[PDB]
Amino acid sequence: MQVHVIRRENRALYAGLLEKYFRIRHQIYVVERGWKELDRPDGREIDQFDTEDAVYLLGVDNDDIVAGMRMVPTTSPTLLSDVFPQLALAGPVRRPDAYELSRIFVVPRKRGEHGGPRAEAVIQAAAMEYGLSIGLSAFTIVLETWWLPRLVDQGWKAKPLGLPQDINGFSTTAVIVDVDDDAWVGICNRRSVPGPTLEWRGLEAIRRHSLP
Ligand SMILES: CC(C)(COP(=O)(O)OP(=O)(O)OC[C@H]1O[C@@H](n2cnc3c(N)ncnc32)[C@H](O)[C@@H]1OP(=O)(O)O)[C@@H](O)C(=O)NCCC(=O)NCCS
Ligand SMILES: Nc1ncnc2c1ncn2[C@@H]1O[C@H](CSCC[C@H](NC(=O)/C=C/C2C=CC(O)C=C2)C(=O)O)[C@@H](O)[C@H]1O
Repeated sequence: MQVHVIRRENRALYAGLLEKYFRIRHQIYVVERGWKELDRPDGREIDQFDTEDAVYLLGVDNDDIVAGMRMVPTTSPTLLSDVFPQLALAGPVRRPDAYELSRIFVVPRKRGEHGGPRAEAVIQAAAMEYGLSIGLSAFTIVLETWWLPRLVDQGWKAKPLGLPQDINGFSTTAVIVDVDDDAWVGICNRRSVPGPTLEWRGLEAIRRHSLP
């Protein structure tokens, strides 16, 4: 899988893939998960946090989107700040060095064991790769509570920001995850991800830091 960084500065280069992306999200979230609340008239699954400040990581395999991740700066409106503030006791995280992760998916074809590293593992490793590249110290996540043992198992250190709550019938919690060398090297080692997978097409102006 090839993981493309898509952001404000190179969005123009990815118009076609982004069109396909918002459609895939309809299938994954509205159709498969049955999250009818996210349905929209034109059939795209796009919400209030799909803005120019968002960063997408899109995994592409044999011309198809097979995995995805959305990242929103915590200085911008987030799911935590604007939709689920009650999940963080002290208040929303609003830090220049923290991003909120959302809309993680792998298409059915790439779930579980196939070729080498699991797509699930590659997209999450790519998230940490991005964070380390731009010098983030944390990722926030509003997530279903079944993620918690998975985050432990892949080597991440996720601290809860509050108590779990039932949202839309299911237990949900907000966490803050450390972004550091161990977080990335950890998943890579535990999941057989061969280090860097990110593409930075048209992003030559953006400085990043050497990966460990
Ligand atoms: C979450 C996801 C990336 C996991 O992919 P994967 O780990 O490669 O493969 P699977 O889907 O088989 O999931 C493996 C395990 O994760 C857990 N899991 C995955 N989806 C789950 C759900 N909706 N509810 C509860 N547990 C779930 C289960 O323990 C599952 O094993 P089991 O079904 O044998 O019990 C994938 O299922 C997906 O893309 N789902 C739709 C998007 C989504 O729900 N994302 C979170 C909200 S943004
Ligand atoms: N705009 C939105 N308004 C209102 N509601 C919304 C909006 N959007 C989504 N909901 C709803 O949020 C609920 C709880 S789930 C919390 C949000 C969820 N993200 C993760 O799980 C991240 C995992 C994750 C990410 C990275 C990882 O590495 C591991 C797990 C998501 O992006 O949909 C669901 O019932 C949705 O219907």
